Amino acid sequence: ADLPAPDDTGLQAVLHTALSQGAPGAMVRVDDNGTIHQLSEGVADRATGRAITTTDRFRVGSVTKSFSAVVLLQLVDEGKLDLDASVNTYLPGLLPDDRITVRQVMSHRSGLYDYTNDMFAQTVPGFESVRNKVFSYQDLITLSLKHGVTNAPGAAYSYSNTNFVVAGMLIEKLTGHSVATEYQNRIFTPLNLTDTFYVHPDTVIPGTHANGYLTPDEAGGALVDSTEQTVSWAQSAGAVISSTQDLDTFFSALMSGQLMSAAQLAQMQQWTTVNSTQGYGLGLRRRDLSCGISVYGHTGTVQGYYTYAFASKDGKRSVTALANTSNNVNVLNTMARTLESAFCGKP
Ligand SMILES: *C(=O)[C@@H](NC(=O)/C(=N\OC)c1csc(N)n1)[C@@H]1N=C(C(=O)O)C(=C)CS1
Repeated sequence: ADLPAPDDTGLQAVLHTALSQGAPGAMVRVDDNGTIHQLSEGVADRATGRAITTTDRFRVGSVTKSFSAVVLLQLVDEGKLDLDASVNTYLPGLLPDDRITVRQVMSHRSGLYDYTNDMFAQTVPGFESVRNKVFSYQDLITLSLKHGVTNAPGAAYSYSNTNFVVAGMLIEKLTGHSVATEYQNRIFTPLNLTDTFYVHPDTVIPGTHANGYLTPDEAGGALVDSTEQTVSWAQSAGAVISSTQDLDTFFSALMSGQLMSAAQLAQMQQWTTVNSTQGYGLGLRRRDLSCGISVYGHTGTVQGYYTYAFASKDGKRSVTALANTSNNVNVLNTMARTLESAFCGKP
């Protein structure tokens, strides 16, 4: 049915709170079926003092998985990929088990160890070690394969970045084009997303952007500017750059059925249980809100940025919130509240 009115004061309180908890800046945009809501507080660059705004560009991290999933599902629509075929069928000798399918990799049921557990054990030293490095898809898979699988094929949900590194490799193999070209042609261009880029391995964010600040592991540590990095450790799992308006457009288009066939969208929303209030389909998350409504989209965490991009079942209302800091669980939990205010409204 019709959603309650978004609560702008509640949203203001959420942003203000994230600022009191360590986030230099924070903002949220709500596209409510043609009526826009925009709020922001804090700075985009804590050194120069520039204010953050809802037009600022940022790194979306893991939200990138929805972009990748959309490309793969279109490939299914075209007859080039079968979700239930072995990953080894399309990429011979890649994985140690032929029973792991494309569907399992897309929904995090493959058992592949997540190599970031090795890279970022120590947050700051980990970021300094990989920020300027360029990795191939093979490099990452091989890092994952040094460890055994964590469960039998399809047996259980376990989030792993590796799954979407494999996703990127699949896209390039089946199409013969880089993933950048694929995103541009199938998603960016058609949707006219002018603030959305996949520039890997470039370290600059084009145009006006919010800088990201990595919180150190030690309490009271000085913030580290993490804005410029290759994001080569994530690639098809988390290197997309976008804006609130573009992510709002992308998720509203996805949910209203404009990015693929109805048959594939239903496949994408085939939920594996994550916990009591969350689900994961094919590169898509479901969050159950307190007022009894569910939102669809994805979260993203990459050094210096926390992103929440969700939309209603029909795509009529979409929301993108962003705080420019990471490795701060208080800011992470607080920002999730923009969802309650935006979709559930005034308590
Ligand atoms: C997506 O963004 C990805 N995030 C990471 O790999 C993380 N660090 O990257 C520098 C990360 C995981 S949780 C955290 N505080 N940092 C995946 N996305 C999430 C998410 O928070 O949305 C995960 C829970 C799994 S890893």
